[PDB]
Amino acid sequence: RLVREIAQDFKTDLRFQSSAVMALQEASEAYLVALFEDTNLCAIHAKRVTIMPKDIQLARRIRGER
DNA sequence: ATCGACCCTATACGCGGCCGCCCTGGAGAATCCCGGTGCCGAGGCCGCTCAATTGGTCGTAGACAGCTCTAGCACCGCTTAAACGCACGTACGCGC
Repeated sequence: RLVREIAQDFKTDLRFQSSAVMALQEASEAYLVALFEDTNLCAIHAKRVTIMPKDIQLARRIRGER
């Protein structure tokens, strides 16, 4: 349902193959798991154990995602 | 034998001197601007030629309509796995 909302803002009256949604979910979760790996490394580097929004922002800054 | 007076010493204070801490002017580099100079790369013109242009023919990918058949959407109900909220407290964030 979330992806349907995002697509409605791009083009109206769209249908999705069930395999298209599953592929979107696969790449999304893999991106988020990998991001939390980099996020956890940043938090440990700051002599901390708890992840914080500054850790994710630092990770995406190093990746070049602005 | 005892009391008063005098001298000596210890102590307290009194203020003076010295030190440490807290607030402003000014000195000196390092930077920006500026007018003179000067030089070498930019911008321009010259002329050559090869790539763009043009006119033309042949063919096929593609536009288009027609038909069909998968699968994407809608709906619904039952179960329950999972999600939400609240309570507690301990160990982790962070400030020193």
